[PDB]
Amino acid sequence: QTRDALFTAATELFLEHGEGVPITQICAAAGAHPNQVTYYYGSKERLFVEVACAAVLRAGKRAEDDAATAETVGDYTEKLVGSLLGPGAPSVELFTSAMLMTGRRSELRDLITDTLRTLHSSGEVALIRTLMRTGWQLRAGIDVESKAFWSAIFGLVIQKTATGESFGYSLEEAVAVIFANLQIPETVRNT
Amino acid sequence: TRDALFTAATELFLEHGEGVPITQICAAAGAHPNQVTYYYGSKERLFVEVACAAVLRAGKRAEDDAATAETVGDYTEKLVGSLLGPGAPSVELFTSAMLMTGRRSELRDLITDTLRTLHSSGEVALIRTLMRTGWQLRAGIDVESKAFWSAIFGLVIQKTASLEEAVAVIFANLQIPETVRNTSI
Repeated sequence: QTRDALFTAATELFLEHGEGVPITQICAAAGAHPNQVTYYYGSKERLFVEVACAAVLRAGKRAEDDAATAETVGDYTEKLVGSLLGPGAPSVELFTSAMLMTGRRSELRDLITDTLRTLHSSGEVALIRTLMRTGWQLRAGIDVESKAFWSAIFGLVIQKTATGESFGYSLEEAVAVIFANLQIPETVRNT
Repeated sequence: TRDALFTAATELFLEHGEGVPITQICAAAGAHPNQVTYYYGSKERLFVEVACAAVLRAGKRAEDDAATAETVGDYTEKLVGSLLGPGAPSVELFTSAMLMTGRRSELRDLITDTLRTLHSSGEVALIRTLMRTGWQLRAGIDVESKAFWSAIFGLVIQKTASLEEAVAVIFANLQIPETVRNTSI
């Protein structure tokens, strides 16, 4: 309720400006008292990590969702990768910032690790299954193929944002690296 | 003694990340806080400079560590083993530096120069590794170098919260056949 008001304001402000957004500005945005932050989240860092985790989960589902809408397979893949690298990029990028700032606070590491396992499960059952059932051959076990897909996504988002989408990491170029990683036969793509 | 600063900042950054206070760096190096504005202009520019140097140092260490490999797959294990092992802190710092550029040209230009170095050296190591084998990479050498580094940055960041898995990732993304992996170098 105020929980939700905080979460939304936090989400918008963090996605735009990163972890340095003062709490008072989130609270001003939410119509919340700074006390509700400590009540609902225990700390700013914990709000930030939860926001970052929900953002990337929601980004991954949006990509999978937008990909399910249509055949073809080449097109499912373009849609899925194009979503994560384009409109979902600030969410992936926040979650990368979150993974970097959680050294050893176990609270907080557990949110990260749970989020990572879910992204990786999600990739086995959406992308990698979409490929296998339409003809594509695993090069490694399905778990590893999901992780190869996700760590590419993380590294492409990071370098794309740092380079300002150039020096080899424009949107088109980053999409093409995922295509080269998957090397999906033309016949499979046309399904 | 820019270098006292650079040295102290590199150890403290590597260990604790960008939040290390600049006085703490100045106390480790016996410099005065003025010296940082002098030689670097900002703490962030010093941070970015240190992280850029650290990751280059890590890549050179990785190539050193892999230079005695006997086979392509041996080579890859040592290369990756090094970036995700001894070099992981330096890679993690450079990945932090990439996320904080804040659109500042002085900072982006350091990052992009450094990425270009890594990637060009990656193209060169890739082709030099595979020379003997008569096996040809599946996509363009430039695309392969990006796929290597994107994997590496994306893996190192996770470990932060398995080398066998990491090597298998590189193997898959590149589709290097088993017999190529076993081919001598």
